[PDB]
Amino acid sequence: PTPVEEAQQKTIEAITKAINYMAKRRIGALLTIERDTGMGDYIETGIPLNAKVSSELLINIFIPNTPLHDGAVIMKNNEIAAAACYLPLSESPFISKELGTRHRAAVGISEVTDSLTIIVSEETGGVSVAKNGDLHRELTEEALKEMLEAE
Amino acid sequence: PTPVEEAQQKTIEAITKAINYMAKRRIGALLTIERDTGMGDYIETGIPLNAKVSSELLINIFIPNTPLHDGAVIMKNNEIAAAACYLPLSESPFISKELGTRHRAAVGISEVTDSLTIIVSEETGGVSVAKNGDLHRELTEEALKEMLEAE
Ligand SMILES: CCS(=O)(=O)CCN(C)C(=O)N(C)C
Ligand SMILES: [Mg+2]
Repeated sequence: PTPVEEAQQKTIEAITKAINYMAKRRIGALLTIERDTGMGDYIETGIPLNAKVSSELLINIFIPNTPLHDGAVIMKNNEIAAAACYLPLSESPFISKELGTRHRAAVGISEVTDSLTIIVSEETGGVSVAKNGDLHRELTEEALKEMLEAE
Repeated sequence: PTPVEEAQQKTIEAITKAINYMAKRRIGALLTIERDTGMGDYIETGIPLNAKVSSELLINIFIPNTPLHDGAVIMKNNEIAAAACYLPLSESPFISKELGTRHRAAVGISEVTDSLTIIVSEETGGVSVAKNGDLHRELTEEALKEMLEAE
C-alpha cells in the first residue's frame, strides 16, 4: 500500500479503538470526518487543535466535565482539526425521539455535507453513524470499521 | 507588538490558565518547554500531537485516569509536540524529600537541558518550576508568569 493508504489505515485504527473504549464506558462522543465538502465554517467555531490523530487524544477530548468534551470533534484526513465545534441540529422526524443533541447535530451536519459522523450515546453506549441525512444505530465494532474503510 | 511577540504572549496565557485550573483541583501535571537544547529523543517517547496550544487542550491532557495524563507534555516551537513523554529521574539529594517522581522527572530533565518545566503537585496543588537542576517551589501566579516571560 502507498503511504497515503497506510496513513488512512492508522487513522481508522485510532478512531475505532477510541470509539470502542468510549462505547464500553458510556462516554458520549460526536466525531465528524470531513470528506469532499469542506467544513471550515464549522471547524472555525471550535477550539483549534490541528493535531495528529491518536486513540489517546480522541478519548481524552471526550472525557465528561472537561473543557473540550461538549460539541463535535472535526477531523480532516489524518488530523484532529478542532474540538468543541458547533454543528447544525437536524429536524428530521427519523431521529429516534429518545435521542439527544449529539445525534441531532450529527444528522444535521450530514444533511449539508458528505461527511461521516460517529456518535457514542452516553445513555446506552450504542454507536451510530450519520451520513447523507440518515442515522444508522446500534453498530457492531465490525460494522463501524467496515463503514470507515468504505468511506 | 509583533506577530511573534503576540504569539508568545498568547501561549503564556494559555499555559498559566491551564496551570491555575489544575492547581485549584490538585491535578498532577508535568509540562516541559524545549529551549536551545533539543529534546527530540524525549519527545519520541510520547504520543505525538504537534497541536496548537490552548488552555483547554492542556487541561484535557492531564485529566487523571486518562490515556495521556501519565508523563510529560513537551512543547516546542509554540506547539504541543507530544504528551505522556518520559523524562529522566534526578538523583539529586537536594530535592524536598516529600516530593515524588513528577518533581524528580522535572529536575532530571532540567539537569541535562536548558528547558523550563512546570509541575503541579497532585498532593497540594502547589506549582513549581525546574530549571538548571533546581526546583523553585510554591510559586504564585505572578511568579510563574515572570519566569515564563524571562524564559
Ligand atoms: C487509550 C488508548 S489505548 O489503546 O492506549 C488504552 C487506553 N488507555 C491507555 C487508557 O484508557 N488509560 C486510562 C490509561
Ligand atoms: Mg439495527
